[PDB]
Amino acid sequence: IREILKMGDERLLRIAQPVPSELLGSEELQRLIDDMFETMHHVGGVGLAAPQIGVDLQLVIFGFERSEPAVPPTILLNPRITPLDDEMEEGWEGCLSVPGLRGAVSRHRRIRYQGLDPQGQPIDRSVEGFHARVVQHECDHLIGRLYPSRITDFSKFGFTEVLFPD
Ligand code: NI
Ligand code: NI
Repeated sequence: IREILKMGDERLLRIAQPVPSELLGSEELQRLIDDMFETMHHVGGVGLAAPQIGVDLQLVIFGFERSEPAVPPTILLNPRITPLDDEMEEGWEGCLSVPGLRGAVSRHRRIRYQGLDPQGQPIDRSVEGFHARVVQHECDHLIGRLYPSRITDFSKFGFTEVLFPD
C-alpha cells in the first residue's frame, strides 16, 4: 500500500521515463508491481499508473472481472497506443488521483496497444469499448494528462454522490 498523489501535485504532470531494459525481470521491478496491485486492490480501483504513486516510470497495471464487462489483469510497460479508426465513444470515468468526482470522456472506441510485460516479452493486442477506454486512461497518466483535461462536455463532470445518488 502506497500514497496516491492527488490532482494538483506536479509529479502527476511529468512525461514518465521508459522502464530501463536493465530492470526487466528484476526484484525491484517486482516489489513495485506488488505494491501497485496491493494499493489498487485496497482503494478498489480498476487501474493505476506508477506516476500516481510518484514513481516516474512508464508502468501501468489494470484488470476488472466480477459478478456481472471484464478486463484481463495486465501489467504493461513502455506502452504505445494506435487508434484503429476514427470512431469515438463517450463514457463515465473516475480516478483515485481525483477522489469524489466523475466525468464523461470521449475516447477512441478501438485501439491497438503494444508494450512489454515485466519480463520484457512484447504485448500487442487490439481491443474495443471498456478495455480500450481503461488503457487510454492509464497511458494518459504517463504523458501527465488526467481525465478532466480530456472532458469536452462539462455538463457531465461532477461529484459522484450528486451525479449518482446510489
Ligand atoms: Ni539502458
Ligand atoms: Ni487514473
